[PDB]
Amino acid sequence: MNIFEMLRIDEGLRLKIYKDTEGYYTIGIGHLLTKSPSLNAAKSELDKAIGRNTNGVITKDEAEKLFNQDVDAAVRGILRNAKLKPVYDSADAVRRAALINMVFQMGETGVAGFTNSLRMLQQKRWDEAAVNLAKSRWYNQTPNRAKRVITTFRTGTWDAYK
Ligand SMILES: [Cl-]
Ligand SMILES: [Cl-]
Repeated sequence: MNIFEMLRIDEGLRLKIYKDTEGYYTIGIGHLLTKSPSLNAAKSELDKAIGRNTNGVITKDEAEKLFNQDVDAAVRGILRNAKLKPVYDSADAVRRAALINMVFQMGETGVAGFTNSLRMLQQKRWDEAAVNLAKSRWYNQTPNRAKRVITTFRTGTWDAYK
């Protein structure tokens, strides 16, 4: 199992513009287009990301291509973050994956927010972290996804996703 297959599971794959759990215009494998309410704003951003006149519809390959960039960007965004980086370097491979997932979902910023959870992960206090991670709007809005991610942090294995 790796980050890609993990995020593909959590994010899905949709070839036509859609609105995410949050109501955001999305496409492909969890690619957020805009938080704007405008559909047009959406298709514009899409056209811009793809480099062609889409009419809100993309190919498989195109989704996978936005997918690689966005995983790249999430990683980059961890290794660039004074707060994240230390946690990520402290962790084992599986748990690095779980961190990336969160960062792909919620943004670097979003995650850098979890001060206490982070310190917890850094310390390798798995059970505690998991209960702190759980007291969050993230958990209460996307509980099954969240549970997947927290289990992964707890266990350091891919069970949740098998
Ligand atoms: Cl882009
Ligand atoms: Cl969920």
